[PDB]
Amino acid sequence: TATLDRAAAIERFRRDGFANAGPVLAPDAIARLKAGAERLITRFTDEGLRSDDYWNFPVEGDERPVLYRVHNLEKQDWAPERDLLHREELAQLAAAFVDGPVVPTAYALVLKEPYRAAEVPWHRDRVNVGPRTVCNLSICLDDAGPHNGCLEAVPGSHLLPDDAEVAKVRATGPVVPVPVSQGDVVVHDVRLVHGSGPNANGSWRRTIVIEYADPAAPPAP
Ligand code: NI
Repeated sequence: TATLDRAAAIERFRRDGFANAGPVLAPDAIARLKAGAERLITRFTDEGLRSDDYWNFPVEGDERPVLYRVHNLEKQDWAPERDLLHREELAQLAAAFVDGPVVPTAYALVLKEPYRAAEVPWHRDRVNVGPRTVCNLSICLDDAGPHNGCLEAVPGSHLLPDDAEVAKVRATGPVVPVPVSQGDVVVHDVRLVHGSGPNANGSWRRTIVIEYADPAAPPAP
């Protein structure tokens, strides 16, 4: 029953604030991104690198800390795979969804370690811009679903006023997960109320999040 429907996906972005747009880059490109990502991750996990851009929380006792983000991803040492961040299809996808020219404003690798991943608390990425003005492209380097720690969102919430309290919005709902296959690109409005659950299961969830913005938009506060 599956389909590929870019126009409907843009419509769902406009209406619900998020959409899975399916594959954007050739599978081989996704594969290299994944490899680059893992090389970034193993430095933390296996070789013991600790830096400001490697966001982690500590666990009680024996455990090594849990890595959940690599910040400033475009600055990190992982050329030549890093160059793939700047494939033209990505910004063109974002420009289409948001219906105007865009410039990337932030690059991150977000991560669910196997077994130990925490949730990401509900939030809105930005509210100092109008709806359909700044979006995040989530390039999924893994299969992700509900009990894996995939993205969850409240449909329509990107349209709520700036002063909307995220907790009343989450408690209201509805809350809908966003299942993805490796290669999928999810695009969501920065105003969207969204989070992700914990990863208690044994798989990674690795995602490259790039923020694209109307160049006339004020910067992140
Ligand atoms: Ni977010």
